[PDB]
Amino acid sequence: IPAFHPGELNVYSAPGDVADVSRALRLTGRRVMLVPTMGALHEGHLALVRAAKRVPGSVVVVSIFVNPMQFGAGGDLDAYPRTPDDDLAQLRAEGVEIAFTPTTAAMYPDGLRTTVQPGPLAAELEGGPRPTHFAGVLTVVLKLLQIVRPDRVFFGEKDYQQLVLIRQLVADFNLDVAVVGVPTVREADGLAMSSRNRYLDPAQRAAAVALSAALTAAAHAATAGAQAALDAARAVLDAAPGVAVDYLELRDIGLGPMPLNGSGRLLVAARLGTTRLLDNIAIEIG
Amino acid sequence: AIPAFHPGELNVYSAPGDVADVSRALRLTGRRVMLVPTMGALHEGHLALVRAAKRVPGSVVVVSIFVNPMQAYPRTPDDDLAQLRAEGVEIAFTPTTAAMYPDGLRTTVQPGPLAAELEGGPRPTHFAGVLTVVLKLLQIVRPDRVFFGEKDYQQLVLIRQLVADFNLDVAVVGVPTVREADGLAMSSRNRYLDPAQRAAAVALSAALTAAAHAATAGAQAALDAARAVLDAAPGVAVDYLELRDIGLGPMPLNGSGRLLVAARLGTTRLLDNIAIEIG
Ligand SMILES: CC(C)(C)[C@@H](O)C(=O)NS(=O)(=O)OC[C@H]1O[C@@H](n2cnc3c(N)ncnc32)[C@H](O)[C@@H]1O
Ligand SMILES: CC(C)(C)[C@@H](O)C(=O)NS(=O)(=O)OC[C@H]1O[C@@H](n2cnc3c(N)ncnc32)[C@H](O)[C@@H]1O
Repeated sequence: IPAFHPGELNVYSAPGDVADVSRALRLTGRRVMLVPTMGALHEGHLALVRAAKRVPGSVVVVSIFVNPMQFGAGGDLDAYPRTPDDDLAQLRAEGVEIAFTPTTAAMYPDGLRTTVQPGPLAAELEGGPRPTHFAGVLTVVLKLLQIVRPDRVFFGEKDYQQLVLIRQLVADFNLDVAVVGVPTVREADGLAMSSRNRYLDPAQRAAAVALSAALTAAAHAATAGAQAALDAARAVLDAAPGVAVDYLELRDIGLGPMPLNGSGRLLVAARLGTTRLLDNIAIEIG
Repeated sequence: AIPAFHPGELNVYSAPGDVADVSRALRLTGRRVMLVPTMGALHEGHLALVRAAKRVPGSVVVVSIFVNPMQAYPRTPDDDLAQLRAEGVEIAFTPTTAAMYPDGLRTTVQPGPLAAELEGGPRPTHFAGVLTVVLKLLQIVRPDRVFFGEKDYQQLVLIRQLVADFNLDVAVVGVPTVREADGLAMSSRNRYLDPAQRAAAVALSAALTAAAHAATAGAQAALDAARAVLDAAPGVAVDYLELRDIGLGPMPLNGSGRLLVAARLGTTRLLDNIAIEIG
């Protein structure tokens, strides 16, 4: 056990350090909350932090780790935004007591050896062109969960497929953690907050409102049925200058091997220049 | 409410949630939870693991009995439970397949490359099944220590890889192989051997022990000694005979290693392995 000062941000890099502190905290009755991130923190991440913080007796651990395993080769890893100074400043301002900032060597001392193989969902949507991406995500989240052993772990609805996959991980491996989904944080015009939004120039930023406009239009059109919802979204995306749609799909809420009934999720991915944006929304049919 | 637990009696649980709750409750009361994963049909080899678990001060012993479809096998539940009662084991965990896999096979563990080697030759998905079910059992029971036999050495090493790679907070304890009077490693498969096969089967252990003593003369002497012993036996189809380092990487020039053999006698496949010190 190393030093933990309450009411202050404590930064630990060694997995053993945070594990020891987490264990000590949990044994004195504090409930440990985990918020996994890759840093470059914005208000969307802070929504998860605040959700963690309101759990009574909670101590909040925010992990910051840009996980190489979930990146495909081709510059994405090097290009991921890194603003560590701002990140830690934001955590202090939010009254977070623990930041976990491990090294790549500490997380992957043996390279890729034992890993998590996700179910068939990982091959679809985001995983279509990136068939190893979610194995990266599930592997690192499993490790983080084992290191920190939180009572609850927090994920954004922003990455809805990721959230679904984490619930599968938790169910399928009998993990003793509650997964808390947190609603998507949006800019004033509807644009879902993302560390990638910084790559939109003013014109592309203008056009990007089309993703959330399309989804919200769909959600209201859905009283008229699925075809109406999808065609409303398509019309909006089609009206938008320089938006190239990768996919627009309406699925059951579990995204799994079940047909759409009363409750669905509409998911979109689109490119604005080289920037790929995602958004999704709850859809109720009829 | 925590499920009923009767100290000093064998308490049997089939629901994962029940064993999980009892385990958590017990650890809070100052017990150290010991897990011994098995597939039932228990013999003295399995009981050696039980006895290792039992001697830890403060122990409560959890023996799981579960035939993992992912990795007909003998099934004697009444008899198994009686053996555990006779050993003073307080918890048996006996889940159904549906309880262990309520959503079928979905998220699984993918082992590292060692899983494709040795036993993974004939059964390239076997260790994925093993690591998946062991990970689940570890998360359900959350033991302080988990016990595995040196009998399945490759399994044991792979479980150490699992634990290190996923940052699992459990100590893995390897338990020495229990052997019949002539050296044959104990296994439920031994009873399938006919008299001539059973007599020939002694060559696996004889070959390994000969090798371990021949090892003062170096690695090649150790291997040649083992091959000679196996070559003296009729009807023993050697699948592999390999000297590796203790983590089953390539054998160093000197130091500690493991010699592993597998062979087929008729339709029965037998395994054995032994510690080797080179020079
Ligand atoms: C292995 C990790 C799970 C750490 C990685 O894959 C990851 O997603 N990293 S992340 O830094 O991009 O996001 C961290 C968490 O913040 C969530 N998040 C992001 N933007 C928003 C938003 N606008 N509103 C609500 N929630 C949001 C996101 O869904 C995720 O759960
Ligand atoms: C997923 C499981 C780990 C439950 C499964 O793969 C398995 O190995 N099941 S098992 O019933 O075949 O073995 C249970 C345990 O007993 C151990 N074992 C068996 N025979 C001996 C022996 N003769 N001497 C010492 N130890 C022995 C074996 O290595 C394993 O750790």
